[PDB]
Amino acid sequence: DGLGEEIEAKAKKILEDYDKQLQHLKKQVEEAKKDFEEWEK
Amino acid sequence: EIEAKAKKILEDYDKQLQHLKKQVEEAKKDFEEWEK
Repeated sequence: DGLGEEIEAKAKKILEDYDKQLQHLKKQVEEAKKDFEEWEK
Repeated sequence: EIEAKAKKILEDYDKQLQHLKKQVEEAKKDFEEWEK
C-alpha cells in the first residue's frame, strides 16, 4: 500500500488550510486594534 | 474607568494575537513532522 504518501499529502493539506484560516484571522485582529486606535482618536 | 477600558481592549487583542501566532507555530511543527 502506497497510501502512506497520500495520507501524508492530505495531512499536509489540512495543516495548510488550517494555517490559512489563522493567518487571515490574525490579519483581522491586527486590523481590529488599528481601527480601535483610530476610533479612540 | 473609561480610559482603563481602552487599555484592556488593546491587551485582549494582544492576548488573541499571541495565541494565534502560537497556533501557527504549532501548525508549523506538525507540518515539518509530516515531512518526516
